[PDB]
Amino acid sequence: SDLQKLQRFSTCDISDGLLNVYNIPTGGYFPNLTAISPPQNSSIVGTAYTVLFAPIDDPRPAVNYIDSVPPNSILVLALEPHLQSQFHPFIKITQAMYGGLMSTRAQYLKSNGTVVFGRIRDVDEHRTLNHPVFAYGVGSCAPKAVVKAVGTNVQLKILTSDGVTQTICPGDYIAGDNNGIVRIPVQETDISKLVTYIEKSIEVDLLVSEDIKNGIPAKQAQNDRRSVLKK
Amino acid sequence: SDLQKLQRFSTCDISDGLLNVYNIPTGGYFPNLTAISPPQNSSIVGTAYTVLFAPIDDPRPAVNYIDSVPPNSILVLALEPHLQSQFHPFIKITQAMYGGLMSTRAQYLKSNGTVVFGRIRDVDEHRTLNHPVFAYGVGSCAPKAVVKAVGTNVQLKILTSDGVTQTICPGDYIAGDNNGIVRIPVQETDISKLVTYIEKSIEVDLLVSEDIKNGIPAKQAQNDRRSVLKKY
Amino acid sequence: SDLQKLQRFSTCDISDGLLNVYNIPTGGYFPNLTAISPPQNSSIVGTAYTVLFAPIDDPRPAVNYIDSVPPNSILVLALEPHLQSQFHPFIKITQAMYGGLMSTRAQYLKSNGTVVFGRIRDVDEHRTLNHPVFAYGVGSCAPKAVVKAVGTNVQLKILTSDGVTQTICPGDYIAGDNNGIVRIPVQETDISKLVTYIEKSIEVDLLVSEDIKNGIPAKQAQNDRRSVLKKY
Repeated sequence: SDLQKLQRFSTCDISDGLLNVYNIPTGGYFPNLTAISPPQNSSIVGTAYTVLFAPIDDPRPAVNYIDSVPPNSILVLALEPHLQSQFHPFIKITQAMYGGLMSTRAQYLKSNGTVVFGRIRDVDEHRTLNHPVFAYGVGSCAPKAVVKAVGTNVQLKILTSDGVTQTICPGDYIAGDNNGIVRIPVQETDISKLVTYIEKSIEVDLLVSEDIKNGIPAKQAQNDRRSVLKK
Repeated sequence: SDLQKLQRFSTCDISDGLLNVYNIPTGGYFPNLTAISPPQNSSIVGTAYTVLFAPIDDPRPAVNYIDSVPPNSILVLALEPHLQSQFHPFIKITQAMYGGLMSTRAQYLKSNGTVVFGRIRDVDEHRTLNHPVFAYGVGSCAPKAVVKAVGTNVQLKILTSDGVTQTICPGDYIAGDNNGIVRIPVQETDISKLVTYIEKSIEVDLLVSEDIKNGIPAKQAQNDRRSVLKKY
Repeated sequence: SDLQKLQRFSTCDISDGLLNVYNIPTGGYFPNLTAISPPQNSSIVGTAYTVLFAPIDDPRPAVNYIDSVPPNSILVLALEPHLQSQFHPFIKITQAMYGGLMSTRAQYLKSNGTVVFGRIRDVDEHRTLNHPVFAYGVGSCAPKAVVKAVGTNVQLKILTSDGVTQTICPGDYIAGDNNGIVRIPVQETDISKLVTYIEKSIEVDLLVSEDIKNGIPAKQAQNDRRSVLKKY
């Protein structure tokens, strides 16, 4: 399946596909997330189940997002953009928006992992569960007094640290590894074409590496990769 | 003692008490500190022994804070607010304010750990000593060209990344773990009431965890188990 | 050799020399770099082989920097200052500027490690190679759309988080460890004088550590043991 193929790729491989096939200059990268609870295996990949948090004074009612987390999803939480910043810590609240009971439930429902564009708490609990969680940072405090979830399966706008606000839609493919988080925009991407290119790119990259290990200069090795991938 | 009871709580549990018993919206959290030298147990707790630093040209004389660190303290160092920032690295100097010899002495004096709202140096020495140290970051250089300690057991004002300045008073309880640092204001707190609440809240959440692992939805479990907390 | 002598020192020991011998208030520290691919040994040292990156629209041609990395170098990459920031993430691009293939070639050439004033990609590849790399952060994306290398062995200017811009020249000595990165500016300092001082200072600080473990107050011990350093 789509997911299965993507699970074999690093986030770097996926960005090479997005950059070179779709001319996306950032390669679909969402920067400055840390794997607080790392995946056991190489990467996590899944379809985005998005959740939007707003100030508690917002007129929209609080929603229960966690109890409907889909199997094989990546659960993706974000704040209203006014509470985001272009500089670390990247959000303007000190409270966490997601803790260990949330990971417990998401794991029960067979989610592949969580990306929080904000803070998590109960660091050791996520790790003990072995539930993968990426976040900007950590907190000790529940969100009660400041924010609440107001939307699920909505578009998420993320103010990134290059000044550009990038978006994540429901059903987008999310991949995370030690290089961070990438998103494949499913509306706009022919997954077969992308996967085919990425597979070839991995083959060619491996040969650049082996060229170098065998004493061939990088310039020559990179030139030959370019020549191959051109076609 | 209450310190012994607090030692068994995570910082999240303590924040649950401060938020719910005292309506402290941030739950006493001081954000963005890293456990550069981590606790040997889960958490550290102690009474705040505060130390304020200022520019070297300030007329307040330099003080020797390290040699009077009390037993069972948490040693807490901060700069004046004008040297702090709401954005990482959270302070405007690159020099460290605290090194390996400092931990050696603080530990000798039986301090429970250090929190530096600034940079520390000699990372490997703190770690070899197993002396817990939380800080904003690290440096390589001593502070003497730029800042000095000018006060002990004074109020510390910490400009935090939500824009709000929070305070730490001498004798406040400070707790630290992998979630960061929380402070309990002791002048404004009935510690017994707070400890009792936190106990009950911990109990509730263990029960919720069990429920969720048994296939009960989180909302249902939380609403069922947490009802009892209102009367504490 | 100089590098062999420096290899025995922590970055803190080196900053002690730069601060005390040369009155360099920051001790040559370049702040906020993380050891994303940590050294196997305690520290890395080498002579700086510098690489400057600029926007792709810059009139200078892209260059091949990696195939000429010298043995025993530290490869140092930086952006033009206008692409830098005083706050994290310290650069204004999300793309990586250095990946796994570059460490592969640098390692082949016997470079001692890399410092990137920017983001690196292929985290696991550097680690698998056991090639030391310090950087501001990570990325997943190649730099093709945004920046290119435009010079080698040119001056680098680093806007640091205290607001001061500090420079790195080819042939400067670079040291890195868990405290971060320090640079010895060889055209402003005498290496033999610095090495001699540092060696003495390390001995002094050992004695202070042992004094503190004997119950001697730290500042007293410092003043006593460090008196010998005054003549230098």
